[PDB]
Amino acid sequence: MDETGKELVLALYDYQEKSPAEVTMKKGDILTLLNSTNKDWWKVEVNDRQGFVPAAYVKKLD
Repeated sequence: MDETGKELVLALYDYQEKSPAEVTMKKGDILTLLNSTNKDWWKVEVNDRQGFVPAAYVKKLD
């Protein structure tokens, strides 16, 4: 209804993208979940950058 996926996830830990395919996120922020069907790298949209983050770093608000 806005992008390919929502679900909402909560950043537990602060994450600095180590690659341009990753995203920089600060814990406490609520991100949009674009992909959670991947076992390792989830896709989230934060600020204006929608890329990958570690599944173990974000929590399901869903």
